[PDB]
Amino acid sequence: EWRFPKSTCPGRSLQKMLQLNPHRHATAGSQAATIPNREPFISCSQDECRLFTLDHDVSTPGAYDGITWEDRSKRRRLVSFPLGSELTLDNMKVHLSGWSGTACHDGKEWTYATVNGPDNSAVMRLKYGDQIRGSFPSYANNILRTQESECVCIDGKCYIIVIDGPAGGTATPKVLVTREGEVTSEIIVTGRNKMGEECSCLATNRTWIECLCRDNAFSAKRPIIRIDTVAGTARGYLMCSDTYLDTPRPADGSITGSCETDGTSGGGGVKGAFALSRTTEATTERFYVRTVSSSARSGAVFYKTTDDPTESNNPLTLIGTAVGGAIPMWYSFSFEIPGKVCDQTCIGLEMGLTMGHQLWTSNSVAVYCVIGDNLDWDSTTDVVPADIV
Amino acid sequence: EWRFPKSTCPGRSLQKMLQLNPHRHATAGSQAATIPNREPFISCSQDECRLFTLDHDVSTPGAYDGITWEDRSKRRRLVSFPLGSELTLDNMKVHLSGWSGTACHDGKEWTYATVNGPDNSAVMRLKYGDQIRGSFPSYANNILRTQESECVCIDGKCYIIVIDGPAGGTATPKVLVTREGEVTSEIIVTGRNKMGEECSCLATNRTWIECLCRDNAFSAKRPIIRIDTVAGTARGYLMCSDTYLDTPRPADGSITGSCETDGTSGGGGVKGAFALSRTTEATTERFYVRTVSSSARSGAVFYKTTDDPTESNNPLTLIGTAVGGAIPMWYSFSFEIPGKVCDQTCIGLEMGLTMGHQLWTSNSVAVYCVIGDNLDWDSTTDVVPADIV
Amino acid sequence: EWRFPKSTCPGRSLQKMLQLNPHRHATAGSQAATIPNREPFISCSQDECRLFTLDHDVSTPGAYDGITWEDRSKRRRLVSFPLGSELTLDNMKVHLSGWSGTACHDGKEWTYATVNGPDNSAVMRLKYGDQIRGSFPSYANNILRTQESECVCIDGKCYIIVIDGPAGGTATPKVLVTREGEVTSEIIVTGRNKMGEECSCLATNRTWIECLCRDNAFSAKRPIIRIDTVAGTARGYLMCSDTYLDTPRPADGSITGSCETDGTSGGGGVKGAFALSRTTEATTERFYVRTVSSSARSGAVFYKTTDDPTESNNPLTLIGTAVGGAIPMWYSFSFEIPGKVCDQTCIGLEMGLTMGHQLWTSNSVAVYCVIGDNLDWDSTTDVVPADIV
Amino acid sequence: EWRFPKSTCPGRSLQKMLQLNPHRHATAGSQAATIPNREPFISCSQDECRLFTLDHDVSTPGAYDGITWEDRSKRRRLVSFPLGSELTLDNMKVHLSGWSGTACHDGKEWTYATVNGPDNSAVMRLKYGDQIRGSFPSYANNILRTQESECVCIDGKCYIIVIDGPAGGTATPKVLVTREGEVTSEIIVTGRNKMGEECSCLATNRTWIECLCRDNAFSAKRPIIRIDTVAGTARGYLMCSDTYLDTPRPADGSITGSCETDGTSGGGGVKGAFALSRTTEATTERFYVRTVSSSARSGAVFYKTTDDPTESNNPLTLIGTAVGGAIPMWYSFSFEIPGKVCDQTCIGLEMGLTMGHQLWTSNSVAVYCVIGDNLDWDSTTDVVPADIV
Ligand SMILES: CCC(CC)O[C@@H]1C=C(C(=O)O)C[C@H](N)[C@H]1NC(C)=O
Ligand SMILES: CCC(CC)O[C@@H]1C=C(C(=O)O)C[C@H](N)[C@H]1NC(C)=O
Ligand SMILES: CCC(CC)O[C@@H]1C=C(C(=O)O)C[C@H](N)[C@H]1NC(C)=O
Ligand SMILES: CCC(CC)O[C@@H]1C=C(C(=O)O)C[C@H](N)[C@H]1NC(C)=O
Ligand SMILES: *[C@@H]1O[C@H](CO)[C@@H](O)[C@H](O)[C@H]1NC(C)=O
Ligand SMILES: *[C@@H]1O[C@H](CO)[C@@H](O)[C@H](O)[C@H]1NC(C)=O
Ligand SMILES: *[C@@H]1O[C@H](CO)[C@@H](O)[C@H](O)[C@H]1NC(C)=O
Ligand SMILES: *[C@@H]1O[C@H](CO)[C@@H](O)[C@H](O)[C@H]1NC(C)=O
Ligand SMILES: [Ca+2]
Ligand SMILES: [Ca+2]
Ligand SMILES: [Ca+2]
Ligand SMILES: [Ca+2]
Repeated sequence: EWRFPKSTCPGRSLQKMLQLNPHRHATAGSQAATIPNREPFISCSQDECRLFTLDHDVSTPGAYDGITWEDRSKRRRLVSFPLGSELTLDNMKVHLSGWSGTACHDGKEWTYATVNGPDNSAVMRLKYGDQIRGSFPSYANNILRTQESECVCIDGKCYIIVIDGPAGGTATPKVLVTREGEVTSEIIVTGRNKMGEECSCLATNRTWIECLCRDNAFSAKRPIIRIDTVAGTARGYLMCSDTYLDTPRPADGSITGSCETDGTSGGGGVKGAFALSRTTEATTERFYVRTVSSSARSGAVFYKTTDDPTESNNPLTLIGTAVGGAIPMWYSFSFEIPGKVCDQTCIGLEMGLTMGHQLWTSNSVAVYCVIGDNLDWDSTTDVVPADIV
Repeated sequence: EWRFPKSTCPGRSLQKMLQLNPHRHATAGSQAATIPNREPFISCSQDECRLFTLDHDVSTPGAYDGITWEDRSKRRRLVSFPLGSELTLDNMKVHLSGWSGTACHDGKEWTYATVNGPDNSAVMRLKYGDQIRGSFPSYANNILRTQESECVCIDGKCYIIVIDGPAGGTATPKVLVTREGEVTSEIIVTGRNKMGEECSCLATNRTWIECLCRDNAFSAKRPIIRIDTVAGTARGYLMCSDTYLDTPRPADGSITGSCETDGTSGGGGVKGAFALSRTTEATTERFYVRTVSSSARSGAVFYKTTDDPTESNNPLTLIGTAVGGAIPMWYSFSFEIPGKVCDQTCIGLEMGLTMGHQLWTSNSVAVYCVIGDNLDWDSTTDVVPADIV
Repeated sequence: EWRFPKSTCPGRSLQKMLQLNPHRHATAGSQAATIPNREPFISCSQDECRLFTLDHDVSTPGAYDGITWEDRSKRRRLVSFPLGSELTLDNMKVHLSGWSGTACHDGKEWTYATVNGPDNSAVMRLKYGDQIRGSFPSYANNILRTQESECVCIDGKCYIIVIDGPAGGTATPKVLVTREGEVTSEIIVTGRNKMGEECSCLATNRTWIECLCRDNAFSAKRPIIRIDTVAGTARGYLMCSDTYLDTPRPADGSITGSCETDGTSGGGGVKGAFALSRTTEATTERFYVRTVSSSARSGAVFYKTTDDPTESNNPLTLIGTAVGGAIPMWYSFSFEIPGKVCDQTCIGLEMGLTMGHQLWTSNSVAVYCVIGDNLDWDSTTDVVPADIV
Repeated sequence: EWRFPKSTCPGRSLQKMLQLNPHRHATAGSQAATIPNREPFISCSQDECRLFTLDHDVSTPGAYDGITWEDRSKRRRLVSFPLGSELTLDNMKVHLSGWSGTACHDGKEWTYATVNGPDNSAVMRLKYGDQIRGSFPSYANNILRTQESECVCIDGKCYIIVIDGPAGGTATPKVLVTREGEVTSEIIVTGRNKMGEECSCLATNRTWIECLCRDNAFSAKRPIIRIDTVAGTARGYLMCSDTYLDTPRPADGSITGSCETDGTSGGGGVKGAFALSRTTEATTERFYVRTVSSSARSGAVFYKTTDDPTESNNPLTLIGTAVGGAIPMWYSFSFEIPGKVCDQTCIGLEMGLTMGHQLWTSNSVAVYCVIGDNLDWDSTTDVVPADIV
């Protein structure tokens, strides 16, 4: 029946699965209608995986594709592609209009959710199968917004992180609990709860969820939100490791104070991601990514730890460079592939492609999953935005 | 087994689902074969929803796409796309040749119906699955024609509204009752029955249907046809609300007389639509659309009422503007999404795109469904027909 | 289990289903890779219908599409499209290389068959599902060739007409009996058996098949082959009606002599087709097509009769003009749509498109099926080959 | 449940199934995004066959397609197409990044495997369904690499040949045994085991596998590896026939010595293939291919034998020329089509297309299967690389 977390498939590192690179096909002479997009992620049912992303109602090449830098507009939609299909117009499936997205399969049907509307009164609508079953209005009237990666479903209920409020100040996230797309309750995030953008969430065992988020205002440490789905409680933490995962960030270990001390810098940030190994009882290893550069969104480096990330300031253990530091690397996202015998968690990388400020913007997506003992290879795009017609 | 009406999913307003906008991809440099079309609608089975429309045997860009303003020709066909697939040549599925269309799923198979033939002796053919099972010839020999939106199936029988006769005078609609596509009986529409074009029909409870139509000759009030599927009877009414829903129309409340008084103006019109909330026993709320302009097909405004629309002259209650008044808005259509637990009704909007009189003509389709408490956002196309190559 | 003939759905005429016209999309500015083809036909399983045709390993527009006039080459393949999908490169499915084709579904799997090889030693291969299960070599070493329309399967065995020998002289057809694609026996055609090209075959009741063929050497009357699948016998006849169905042909009734008298002319011909109404016991009405012109492949006119076509010289009864005489019309083909309650037979029309002798050549396909009481409308292409780029 | 080898369908020769030729559609004026590729092969489940190949993250025509000569890069991926779909961007499905590939279906799910990484530390990852279940690191740190044709699954375990080491010297192959994509054991290849590139493997009966490989360093005779899946043993042999199957090669029979004598030449080679007839007990006939030219990769000639190829020096028996000697012919690959009643083995031919050294490179694929009594026809491409835009 319902999807629930299983022990994960054996693995001790991150190794490459595949890469999608639609705009390799958008050069002079090419014959493809490619889909420029941002905020991609992957979510899976037991039958298939899908690449979800937020489009701009346009293909590249084409006259209208100059709007693809925009965050929010009446053009953007949550769309998806079977995982492994390239991102072309005929392969695209439109789910919901809107400009911030999430999706997750509960074992029976897809829940899709986007936020639509003006900045001061946006509305999240949740589609379950083909019907809009849920609606959740803005509570702080300042850009209601959600994860830009998959939500998590356990035992017929799905858990979605939303936030509303100033991106440069205190903004309190909430956990929405859904059943067939209907919002049946809201869980208050206690503890360290003054920020939490764009959370990447994974089950840590049979009944708990852990989310790795972005503090866009206060800290280069990433917020962590843990959800107890049985008690229906959630608590916020600050990631304690000296290996700070956000971008921009100061030098490792240089934030003086306790785990939950913000640090002097902290403005700005980027969506981050993790993967894990777990039994039905507990998570046994975590895998993290951050940029190569401490100031710019470039490169991707993988790390791992067996420590509890909310309590230990120990540096993370280096796995290696997944994307060279000369290569733009923007968002990363967590996702899980469910299996009949074991589950597998993965990290996806938004390798950004752009012609510059307020010009054409899209990406290539590279996927790494928990398997093996060492990193196998780094990824490139070999797309020069100047060559895109 | 058979499809039948269930109580609807909770909702008190109309909120956006998605939008399809194929000709965003028909600009200079684009690589897409887009399908120009008119009279679109949506119909759903328990397995999927589909966007149906009447094409012109041509894609845009292309040399032959200048015929897309035409109402009737030997080129047009009823075609469809999985809902959410963009309207491109490879995504298209052709069902029947013809120039007026309807379709509906009875729980087992699709019934598709079009009218084909010359104006003075056209024939409706009804396809059930892959076979043509039904045929219904013109009875007034003056452009036999049908709904341009989905028909309604209850307990294995489907109900289709057809009309035949002068578009500028008295033309009597008929209800066709079909079983596996075969026309097994005709129901005479009694009462106010001298007009009734392009009806949008929804079940109002377990056994009754209500259709909101266009009086192209006599009144700015919309005809309403109610069908009792158990008794096998149908009766025509005139919508009584001071908030007249057709275009063109006089000022609200200015038609002097009883509910069924036509009014002085009334020539012309546009296909209209409604949505509803219902139990198994009764409809509890209705949602309506009309243009912003009282004279031109521009804009879309949503309204609601808990009154019986055939008896109450009360103004409808404003929900808000779904399409700004500067934006062409032509047909709207009702449709229903069936669910395992509850059904959901929706309104689709044909946002018209054209280069002018007897020039290239098509649309973008925006979908709003019954959910939530307030309208979330208005829709735009951001397509300039001059940019279409 | 196995497919078998049922009584047909009620109908007394031929009315249009749909039309496919891929090269409407092959004009200046268009964005489609259309598939030029010849010898199209349709065959259906209980799950779907498919348009089969013989391609040339090329799309239009394109530099290599000038070979599309050729009958036989190492380029041609039997390919197919879901019925209603337009004939584009991405929608195409390749089944077998070869230059003469047939296919038919037995209730469990598709049998596909083509002839491949040089003119003097060609080989029919039969594919059952995904495997090549059958092989049948040339027996007269002079262009082994088959129906260019669907074969017929009854009770797990399929029946395929092949011929081999001079196209301008005596060439004896054979009936191949297949089981899971393996040729398990050959049935000798007795009686009037000196010709029989490109047969269109339909079941006439639960256990018999009737094929309407082309005599390319001797007569403007069409050969008819009847197969008794229980006895495993087949006999050839000459169609006796004064309404001669081949092209070219003399004036109606002008062939002096008995039913099987050839007549003075008879050289050349075109593939023809019929449809029918039947019970489980007997065929009750037949529907026929021929060109408008008695000398050129132009136009299509439908006729009907309740007489036995092998014995009665009565003229056929006019139904009407399906394709105007100014419009090229080449092959026609019979096919059957199986249903859960009743079966339906249809005629497809190859509306030919060409730039001239040994230049680009393809078609549009129009489908008419047995339903209703009168012909609804004629078909056009509105494709000017000069406009194809 | 699990896939296992059945007796093969009756057949005594090789006859053509079909051909895929995507770059016929990559000429001036064409509208297709074709996928240039190398190292193609086919593998089948009981539900469908698929054409697998290694792409270059690019379509033709397009600015980036000049890298398609490369063996190994961060661009290449194992991709596939339903067998019979042409090789276009929208039809493509990406499975794994990497630059050497294999795949095989065990009756329940696909196992896909590629090697990814730098030459000195590459890693094979094995994907089972949607999850990466297996990982196998380089053991000789010199281009770990695999078959470039399908692996073989028997009774829930799959068998994959890998090799690692110098391509111009001794390199020891290993048999990987997988279960749901996890590498559960390695089988040591005993006997003549100093080489064995790019093996084409088929079951020879219910429990044994035979692989025909390429010795790139020592001999124009092809290595043969036999696997006993019950004992879990594998042994290497040298093909003994005077009809040497590799390219380049000396004159037939001119290698003096025993079966396992290398011969004086032997440097270089090409992937080869075979097909067979078998019962559940034993293989009864084998079918082989080699080039027409003894020095260049051109043409394809089929042969057959009933001798044991590891012990008999008898010349093989000529079947005939499948690809003329003037036509480039590069890799060939074995594959099997499973059936409900019988299995069928086939040979695929990579008919190479290239603009020259370190320029655009791809292919057409022709398929021949075991059926009939004589070769039916040879294959051509009719693609001139100079015409590709
Ligand atoms: C609105 C604040 C939010 C901070 C997490 O901005 C995000 C930053 C983005 C970024 O830093 O690249 C892109 C996101 N599209 C944007 N989200 C929305 C809903 O606009
Ligand atoms: C024929 C009268 C009918 C009035 C409802 O005209 C409709 C008006 C149209 C319109 O007002 O835009 C477009 C419809 N395509 C047309 N229907 C047909 C069958 O031609
Ligand atoms: C070979 C004789 C046969 C007469 C029925 O020619 C057919 C005539 C054709 C025609 O008259 O248009 C086209 C067919 N493609 C051709 N068949 C083959 C196999 O070449
Ligand atoms: C690396 C040695 C191997 C010899 C079998 O080279 C192969 C030769 C090739 C060839 O001879 O055409 C092409 C293969 N793409 C290549 N394989 C890899 C993994 O690069
Ligand atoms: C999951 O982990 C949480 C946190 O440690 C723990 O409280 C809970 O009991 C665990 N659940 C199970 C089923 O072991
Ligand atoms: C549906 O509504 C009609 C009209 O009010 C009513 O007559 C009928 O009884 C209702 N049906 C059911 C099943 O309640
Ligand atoms: C079908 O028709 C043939 C020819 O008239 C006849 O001999 C046969 O008995 C019929 N079959 C059945 C099942 O009635
Ligand atoms: C398959 O062949 C091998 C080699 O000859 C033989 O040892 C084995 O017994 C055979 N298997 C079966 C099931 O006959
Ligand atoms: Ca930060
Ligand atoms: Ca009116
Ligand atoms: Ca003739
Ligand atoms: Ca060699």
